[PDB]
Amino acid sequence: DAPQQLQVPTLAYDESSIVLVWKAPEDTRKIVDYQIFSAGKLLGKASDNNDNFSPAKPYIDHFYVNDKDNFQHKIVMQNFTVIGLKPETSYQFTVKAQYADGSLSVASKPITAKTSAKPQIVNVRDFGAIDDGKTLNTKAIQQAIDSCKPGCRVEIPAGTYKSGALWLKSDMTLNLQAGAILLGSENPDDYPAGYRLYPYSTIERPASLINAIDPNNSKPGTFRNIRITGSGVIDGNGWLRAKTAEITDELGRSLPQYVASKNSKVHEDGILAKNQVEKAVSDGMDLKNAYGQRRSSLMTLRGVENVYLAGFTVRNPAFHGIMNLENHNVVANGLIHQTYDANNGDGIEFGNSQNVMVFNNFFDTGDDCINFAAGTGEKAQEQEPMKGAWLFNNYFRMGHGAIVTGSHTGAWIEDILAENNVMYLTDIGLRAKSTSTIGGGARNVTFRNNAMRDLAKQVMVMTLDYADSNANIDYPPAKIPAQFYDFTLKNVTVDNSTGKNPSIEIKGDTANKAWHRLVHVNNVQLNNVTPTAISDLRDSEFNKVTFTELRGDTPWHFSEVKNVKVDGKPV
Ligand SMILES: O=C(O)[C@H]1O[C@H](O[C@@H]2[C@H](O)[C@@H](O)[C@@H](O)O[C@@H]2C(=O)O)[C@H](O)[C@@H](O)[C@H]1O
Ligand code: NI
Ligand code: NI
Ligand code: NI
Ligand code: NI
Repeated sequence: DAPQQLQVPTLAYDESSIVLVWKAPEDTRKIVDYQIFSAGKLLGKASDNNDNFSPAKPYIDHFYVNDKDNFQHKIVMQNFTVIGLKPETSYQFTVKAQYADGSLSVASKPITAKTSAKPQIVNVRDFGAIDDGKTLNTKAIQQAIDSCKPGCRVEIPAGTYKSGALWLKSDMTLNLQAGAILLGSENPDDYPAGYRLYPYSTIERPASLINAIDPNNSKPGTFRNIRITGSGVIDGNGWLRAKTAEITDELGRSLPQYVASKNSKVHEDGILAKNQVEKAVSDGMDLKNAYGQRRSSLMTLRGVENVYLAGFTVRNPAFHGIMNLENHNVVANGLIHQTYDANNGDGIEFGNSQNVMVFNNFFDTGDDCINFAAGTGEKAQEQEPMKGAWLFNNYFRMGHGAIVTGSHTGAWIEDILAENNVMYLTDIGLRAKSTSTIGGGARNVTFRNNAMRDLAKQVMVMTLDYADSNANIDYPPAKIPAQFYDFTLKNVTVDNSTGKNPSIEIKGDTANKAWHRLVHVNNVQLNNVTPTAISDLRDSEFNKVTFTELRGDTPWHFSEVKNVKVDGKPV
């Protein structure tokens, strides 16, 4: 049976290279690889291609080095990067599944894809940007982006260029080259007023280091075709290093460690974050709000139609990492997030966005690795639901949760597929959080074909915390309350969870009609984890969930359930 949906991810192409992706099926037990052909001639194998181009892949391979007795689910590759092409040329492509026994499947349906024309190179050094400093390069870099024809590529060569908020525009690529560091200014003045998160958000936030923000409007299409690429670094300049400032990782590579702070300690821990909180407070804000709203995130792209992020490293954000607000057709390919343990420094936020994709990423983050947000309370539907996410071939290291949906569940989070990922040391695999006042919820979320080791807290959580009035709400409360339903956990193995809360933990408020429903759990193996705690669940089943070395006497703990089923045999 042929591979489905070979495709080029949005803007995932160049004058000399094209990126291909495709669907792997639910059951990959017999598929050990995929092979890629242009005009019926072999280009190579997905596995070996990923060894060359994916930053996640050496980590994914090493993950299995420990794995005797073959306990861990073996993921398959779903991407292949075709390089060494010529400008403006059409190429045809097919993909075949390769099986354990050496045989291939029938070829996929073909795709034709054309490279782009060689772009107008614009170098920021030609506008007076210089690696020192203290040359603040905001003006040079902005000058370079301003002087940009549609289809340009702005280059930031090797060197450390301090800069304040920059403002991107449609039909461009910003390329950070090997050895380039875009360093955030620590001056709160270089980040002028930026955006409000939601239409009903009352506190204005400053600009991020990199922006695509229309001063008036969030509507998808406000910008179009924005690309940020290259193996260079974006450094937010937010925080001091931790007591132990660098660790050696499991591949023996060096990881930066950023201090873990709070609102009352930012005066000690921050750099950009110190200065922005101090400025906000002298201007009249209390600390709580100054810390929560007034630190610059690393990147905020809003209203963009077609985004492509690739190759770059993220370090040291003053607030959040990468933010996508009201975007369509976003792709994140092979980013390296090194922001542990920057307070609220999540890897990528997806907010009221549609059709998004993250693959080949390395995540080591101060907060959630991938977060999905859809607004909060009654006013939420003024905006699109967060609809359509595909998260594959990533390596999650530390962070508050690999896949997080999201607490902000207002306009609905939906159609989310997380497959063929590896998690090592992450807090949680799948984290679904809301309250009854936020409303909305998450639905049609699939978490499958993932392998996980040494989770710090839990395998899956779905909490729903009913409030209500009990009036403490910053937005209008929700009339129709929040709910999680239609969640699938399938073909997932966890070895070790070193926390103490339940391995699988579902909690609503059934007293107050707040329950989760339609949870389908199939073929999961959990070694050395605590027992489950599942309350307020309906119409759900748990089949072939095997607990070995359980840290407790019995795996299954059920209160307040209706119509579930273990194996399937019932309560
Ligand atoms: O307010 C924001 O900018 C964010 O709110 C929600 O995240 C909260 C934290 O800022 C986040 O880093 C982590 O601690 O979780 C929090 C929560 O969910 O309550 C959204 O989930 C974020 O995407 C963002 O909008
Ligand atoms: Ni090792
Ligand atoms: Ni640093
Ligand atoms: Ni953290
Ligand atoms: Ni948190």
